[PDB]
Amino acid sequence: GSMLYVSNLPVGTSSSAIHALFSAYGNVKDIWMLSPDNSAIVSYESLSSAIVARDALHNRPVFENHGPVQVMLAKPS
Amino acid sequence: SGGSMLYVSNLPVGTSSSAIHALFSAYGNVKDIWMLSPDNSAIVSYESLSSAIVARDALHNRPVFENHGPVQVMLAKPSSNYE
Repeated sequence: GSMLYVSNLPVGTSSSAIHALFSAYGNVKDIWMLSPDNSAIVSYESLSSAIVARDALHNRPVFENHGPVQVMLAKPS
Repeated sequence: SGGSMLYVSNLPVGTSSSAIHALFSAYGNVKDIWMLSPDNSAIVSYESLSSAIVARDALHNRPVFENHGPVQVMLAKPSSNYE
């Protein structure tokens, strides 16, 4: 699989909202939210999905009233 | 599925994943490590919540590396699973 760290979300963003956003690019297996819900760890089934989602969403303001979201690839070891 | 995630930030520049395992293995069985290079951050997983809490308490806001300011460790909430 692959994994992403997503930050600069609006405070209070729901895991459901993250799932909907990231499900367009792959099969989301798990989401961990970080308090106060302005960042999240997103796990995908396929290696390719994190790369495609990052290309789609990184540095874009996908939420109203808020700046661009940051999407970082989590490099496994 | 399941398990606890720590988001670790303000690592010294050039900190490797092997160094991170060494540091976090003091508090339990590290399950996985991901590096957020080129940023000085990482993600550390433990299967046990109590290991993650103890690690977070021991390391958050602690200058654990020489000649470097305090490392940050944030425990994520329990995950949602979609499988």
